[PDB]
Amino acid sequence: MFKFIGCGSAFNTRLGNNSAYIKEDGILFMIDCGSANFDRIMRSDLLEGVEDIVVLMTHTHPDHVGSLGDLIFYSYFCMGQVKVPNLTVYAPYDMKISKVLQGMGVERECYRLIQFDNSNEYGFHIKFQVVPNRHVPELLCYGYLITYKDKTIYYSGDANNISPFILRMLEDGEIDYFYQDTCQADYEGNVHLSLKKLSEMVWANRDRVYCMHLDGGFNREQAEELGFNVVQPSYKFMI
Amino acid sequence: MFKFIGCGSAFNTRLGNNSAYIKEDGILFMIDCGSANFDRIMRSDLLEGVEDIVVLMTHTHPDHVGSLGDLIFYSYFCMGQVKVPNLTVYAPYDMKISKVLQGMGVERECYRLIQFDNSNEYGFHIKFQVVPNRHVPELLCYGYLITYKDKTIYYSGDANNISPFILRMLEDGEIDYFYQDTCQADYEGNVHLSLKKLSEMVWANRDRVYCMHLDGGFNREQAEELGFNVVQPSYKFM
Ligand SMILES: [Zn+2]
Ligand SMILES: [Zn+2]
Ligand SMILES: [Zn+2]
Ligand SMILES: [Zn+2]
Repeated sequence: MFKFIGCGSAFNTRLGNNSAYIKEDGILFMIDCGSANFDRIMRSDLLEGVEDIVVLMTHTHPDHVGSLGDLIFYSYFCMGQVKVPNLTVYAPYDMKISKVLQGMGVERECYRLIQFDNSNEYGFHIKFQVVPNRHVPELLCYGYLITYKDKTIYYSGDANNISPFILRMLEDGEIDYFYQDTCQADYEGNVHLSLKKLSEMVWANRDRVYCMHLDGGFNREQAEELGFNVVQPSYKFMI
Repeated sequence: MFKFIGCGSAFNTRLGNNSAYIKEDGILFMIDCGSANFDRIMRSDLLEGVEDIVVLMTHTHPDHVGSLGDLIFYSYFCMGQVKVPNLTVYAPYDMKISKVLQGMGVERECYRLIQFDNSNEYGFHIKFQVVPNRHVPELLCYGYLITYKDKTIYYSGDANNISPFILRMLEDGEIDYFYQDTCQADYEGNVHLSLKKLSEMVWANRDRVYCMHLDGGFNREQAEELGFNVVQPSYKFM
């Protein structure tokens, strides 16, 4: 169901920062807004015809929150009714997203913030359920089970593992689209899931698995040979 | 003395975020590192041959700090000796830059931090003196008087005023390069200095004044008619 504003790892900025979106009925829904991505959005026509923006947060690394404040300010000052919020951030309460934004001078008057512990929701309807994922110990990091147009989508966020319960859902056909942070590098303490490990953990329904957050060394040919899909920025974001 | 990685206002991202630099003797010195700019830097050869990075901070708006953490991580993990700090951040103590960086998961082990109240410094030699400036009520914001290769540089940061002592220095010929946040809009409570106000405040040495942080509406032809210079990204970034 998802298209991508960006799909690279933090240093692979030619693909943009990893961020998926849905645009429908004047609503722009996106997961994360990394440092590189506000400029990509502004150079595209993605915001044309958009009445309301919704941003769902996975964690606050710079390649996931670094330009959210730019987008908040732009939507507040320049979109629709000037100086009225038209962007809603959704985040787990424990992430303390407002404190991160306030550190950059982004105050609550500029956006709407909906926080939750377990789940929440936003003709456009979307639901999401938190899946805490391990990534770095410095930050609380999340993926999500997302329900949209009667499809079930798993979106890992940045993650170096997959819960056995989520794997079982995928194996049993209960996840229609499975977006997974995957990297080529394979090493102890990896903060991302290697392609090798992904191939060891998923045998069934590989055709529903989409590798994202791709590092510069990522071997797309090998990923496809194994039966996985590899995401790329949407054609809107490619020359 | 300065070249620019970017020179736009927050929404004018085709010019990049406002950030000046010097690259000399394996040292890359930059003022701020806004969200848009790590990608600009990575697409260029700016980091080629660089041994040490120094970032001086004016304030922590997203278009000034949003990708500093990306650059810290890249320099720590990918430049030179892997997992040894490559980058030194300079900031006034009151800015609390480490708390901002910690919020994005950027820990103190990944960079060197030098904080000060009044002044500090870094073959390559550079000195800076803090100039507190008004900009927004949410943040403590600063410009700087910078000494480099026997030239005196004023760099406003984001600012909606010029301190009288800095104006006098400019009028008296004591500032060689005067970089000023300037915008076209002119309104009560403006968080930047309008071109109109700049023209009312500065009469002598306008030829040493460089308008930066340019908004999408900025009238470069009018600024040049008034005798000011207009900054642009260095050709490396165009
Ligand atoms: Zn990431
Ligand atoms: Zn991350
Ligand atoms: Zn600014
Ligand atoms: Zn600012």
